[PDB]
Amino acid sequence: MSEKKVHLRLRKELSVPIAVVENESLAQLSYEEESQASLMDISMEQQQLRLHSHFDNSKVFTENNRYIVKTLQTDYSSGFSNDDELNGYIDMQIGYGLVNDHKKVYIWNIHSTQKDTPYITVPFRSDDNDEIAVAPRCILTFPATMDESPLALNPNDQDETGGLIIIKGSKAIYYEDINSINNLNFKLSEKFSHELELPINSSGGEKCDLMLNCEPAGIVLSTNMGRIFFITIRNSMGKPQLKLGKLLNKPFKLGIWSKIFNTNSSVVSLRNGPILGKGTRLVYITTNKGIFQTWQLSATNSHPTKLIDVNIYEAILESLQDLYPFAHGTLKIWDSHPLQDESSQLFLSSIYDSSCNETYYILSTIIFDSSSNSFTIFSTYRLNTFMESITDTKFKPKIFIPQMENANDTNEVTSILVMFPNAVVITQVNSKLDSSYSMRRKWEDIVSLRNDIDIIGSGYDSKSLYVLTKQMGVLQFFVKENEETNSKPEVGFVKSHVDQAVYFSKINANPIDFNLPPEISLDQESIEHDLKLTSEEIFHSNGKYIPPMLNTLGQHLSVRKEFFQNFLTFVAKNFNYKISPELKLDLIEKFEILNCCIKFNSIIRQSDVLNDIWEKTLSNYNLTQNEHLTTKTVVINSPDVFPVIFKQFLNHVVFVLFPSQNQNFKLNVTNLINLCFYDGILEEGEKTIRYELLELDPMEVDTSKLPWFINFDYLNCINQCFFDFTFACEEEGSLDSYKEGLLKIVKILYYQFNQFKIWINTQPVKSVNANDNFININNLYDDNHLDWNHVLCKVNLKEQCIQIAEFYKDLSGLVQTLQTLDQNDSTTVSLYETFFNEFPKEFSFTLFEYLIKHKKLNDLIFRFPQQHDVLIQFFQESAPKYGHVAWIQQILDGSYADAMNTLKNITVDDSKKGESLSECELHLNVAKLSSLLVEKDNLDINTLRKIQYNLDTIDAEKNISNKLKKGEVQICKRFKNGSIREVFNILVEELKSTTVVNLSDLVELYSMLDDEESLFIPLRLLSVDGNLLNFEVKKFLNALVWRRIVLLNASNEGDKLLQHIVKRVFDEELPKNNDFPLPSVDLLCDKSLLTPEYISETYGRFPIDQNAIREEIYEEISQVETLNSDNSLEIKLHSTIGSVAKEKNYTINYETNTVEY
Repeated sequence: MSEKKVHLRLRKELSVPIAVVENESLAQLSYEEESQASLMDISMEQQQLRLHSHFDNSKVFTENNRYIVKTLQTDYSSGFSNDDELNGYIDMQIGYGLVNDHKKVYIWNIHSTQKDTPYITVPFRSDDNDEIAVAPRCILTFPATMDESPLALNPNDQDETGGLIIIKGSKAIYYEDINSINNLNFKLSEKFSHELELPINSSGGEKCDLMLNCEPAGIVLSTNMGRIFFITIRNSMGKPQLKLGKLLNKPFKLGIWSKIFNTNSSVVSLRNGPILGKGTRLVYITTNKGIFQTWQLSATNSHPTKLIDVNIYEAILESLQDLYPFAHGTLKIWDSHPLQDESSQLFLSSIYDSSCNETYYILSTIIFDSSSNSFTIFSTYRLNTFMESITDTKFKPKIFIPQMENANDTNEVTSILVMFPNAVVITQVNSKLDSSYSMRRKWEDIVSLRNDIDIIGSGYDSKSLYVLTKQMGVLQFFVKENEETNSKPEVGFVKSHVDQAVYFSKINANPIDFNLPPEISLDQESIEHDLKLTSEEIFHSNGKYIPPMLNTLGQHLSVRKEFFQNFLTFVAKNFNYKISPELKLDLIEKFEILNCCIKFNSIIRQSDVLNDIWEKTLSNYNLTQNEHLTTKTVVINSPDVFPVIFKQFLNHVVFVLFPSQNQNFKLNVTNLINLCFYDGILEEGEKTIRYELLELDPMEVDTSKLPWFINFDYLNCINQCFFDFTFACEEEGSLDSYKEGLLKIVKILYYQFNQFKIWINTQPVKSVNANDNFININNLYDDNHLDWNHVLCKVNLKEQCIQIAEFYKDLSGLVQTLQTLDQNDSTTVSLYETFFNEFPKEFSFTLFEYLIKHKKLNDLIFRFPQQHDVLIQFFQESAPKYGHVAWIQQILDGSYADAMNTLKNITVDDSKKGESLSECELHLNVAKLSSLLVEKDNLDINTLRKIQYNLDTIDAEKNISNKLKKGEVQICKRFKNGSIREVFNILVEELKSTTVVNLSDLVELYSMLDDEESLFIPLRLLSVDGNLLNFEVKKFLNALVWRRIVLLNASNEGDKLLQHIVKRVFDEELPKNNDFPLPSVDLLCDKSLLTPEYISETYGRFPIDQNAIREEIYEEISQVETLNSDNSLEIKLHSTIGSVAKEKNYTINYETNTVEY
């Protein structure tokens, strides 16, 4: 974050005051906003017809191929009195809905217009109380008169209903009329009511739990104590006559099993099956014991028959307990609801698996066989929409099925709804009675309800479930044409949610939720496949509510933004790391380019003459796609690389701009550059920082990918444009005014190049050398960046150079900027110290280089006393760089070490010494004198000595050279003439010709033939220094000279040769140096030393023999051997050597003459 962000902040403050530009692009810019708005208006229209399959005061909140969820044209907000219990019940068999509270009961048409829809109110009695602080129970009864039910082609009543039955305390009051009830005194109203005392209280703890109409046969009601009262409430054909039919609750009466069972346990489900006619209805009884009874009610039947009387409580435990204990713990049967086949029931129960800590809700489809009280469990399905236990008895989850009874074979699958206080689960089952289809792995999707708006009641018919909510009234949860089984395929759970997020959160003010975090983990790849299918749907406008454009390419883009926003929020939040890094970044990269693209189109067209030329280049682009007709789909939706058709032209516009200006045309082009860049860069910039905690910052790249707006081509057009603008603006000295414009071009250029270096290095080494392309990126940056910084310093964006320097590296610039600023500002001292902490070699070393050049020697030593240790590194340079004035400064500072190393480079330059003779001699003097001024600061005292030595060295060189030129080299001893000369002559002549100096020729010539004035130094050197070379080396060389010396005295009779070499070494104390022998008989020892370095390779070049010269030497060693068997050689050595040893007092070991060491 750091670097980039801070730099930005500085950018705005400096640049923004002082800047005037001109340009007219206004006409097209405002016009594009209207036609972009109008595309979206046209597109918005086309969504309203398709989304909504009922819009009036109804408002469809989502739509799929298996359900449609919409509010009806009523709400249950307004005109009601909010009280502790809102109890709703929805009656679908009459069509009209009922909701009651503590003080009033409201019976309304629920398919009527307005939310201030007419509610038919009946105030309760103030004579019976049950408005105490609990709602009385109210339910409607079926009409059955006036042609067995009111005509509904004629508008008879608002609510075409029967009576209303109200239980207030312990008294059941049947009003047959809902509109003859006096709304003043209710003792009048009582005369047309029949009243009956129930032996329970509906405000006690024995309350009515459910009322269930099983008309025309009567009514069955349960309490929460397990007391079941069958009351037929009328004679038939209205007319009140509550008469207690029979108690169906008993303590499992009669002997020997009323003392073993009790049926005084609560029944959790009573449900209607079909009305067969003439007061017969099928009725299903499910208890928490998990006994199912199917009861036939009689009024045309001979006797009540129970068809099925089978247990299921312990049958779940013959497959979920016969292996693993995942049906262990609680098993509470909550509800049952009949399927389309009515001999089969679906059971809603839950288990708590404490081993996995999950709660599996279990749909067990059980097919019952009545002819022997049997069951077959057909399928079992786990809900995984909840894995935690709801144990609430104020809110029992219920299954609702809008089952068919009409045709069963309309659809091969029956929608099951699982009602929860915070969800409507919509799943799917199957029924074909075949052993070739899976009974598990079905489709489940989840439409979540917010927790403040909840279900107070419900009703269903045969295709749609009607759910009555708190303030949103009656929502019809329409089951439509769902896909039966797996044979008939569909979409997916993951897939579905993505469509919810994007498309259907457009419609607002609902209890319907549209962004859902995973409730159930699934692998990344499945999840990534669906996010990609949706992301192309938006992106090429092949959507399910996205039209591909009904205006131009430009107009198009605006609508997509609005869809892109919804998706983006959802993906980022919910699926953060349920996808890959590349995948997340791709989805943002298409949005970012898109925002830039809307602005882009809005602005590009500008003046009328430039608009036309925009079209012309654009027509050319389409025809290189293959064929043309003007406008392809490539330019319709965004390729993510939109400036690539106008761009070369714009670059060229800049190119013609600098040589020939056209006055107002300087400002006009500048403003255009400014505008686009501002728009584009701002968008881009800010989208990445959302994506700070979705991987990446704006100073990083990923390993496979960098952004798609960073590419060489863009950068080349931009970098080329700057320099032409700056010359023209400088020349006029209107430069200042464009200061904003100049900064923006450079900042984006730097940044893009820096992120590119980071990407380039995340590619293998082999690949870096395989691409010239990466190098061409690097060249484009490196030659031009120094110059960029310099232009910013002119327009007083020096502070900005500082930012540039930090973030992008440009440490030379950093030194320049900072020396302009005074230490008088407290912040300036600190600017240095901070960049020192951030860079301890890179900023300091370059800073030291800078200073030596800029003659700022006082600042180098004393102003930055804490980078000293790096400053010793600097001294170790071969030369610091500042020419031949550099070394001088270094002698002067007590920083001599840097200079000795410098002076070496001085003495090989023919332009620093060798200008002329006089100046040359002078320079040599100055170097010597400077050496004399070495103190103890730097121990260059040894070098001092070498500088002094050096004129004597040149003389030694020249000395020997002249001799060799005049045939100074002597003929080789070997034979009449020396072979070396045949080489020596050749080297002299070439150098005797007036031609160019041949360096090689002088080196070879110098050593090869040896002054006899220089033979003494080899003998001196081996005495003092020669034990370091190895005795055996030293002995060998010393023996060589000795051989020759003893090869002359033996030849004749006059010795005196022997002592001169012996006594000679005593003058300079050579024996005292130790291990130095005198001239003596070489013998065997000399021979052993001779053989190993036998080749001498000196004769190797020569064509004949090569080693033989060694054999000839062997012959020489042996001549000494032959003379020491004479022992007339020995007499000469002893007498000679010993005479000298009486003035020089040495001890002579005679017989092979050595000095005792």
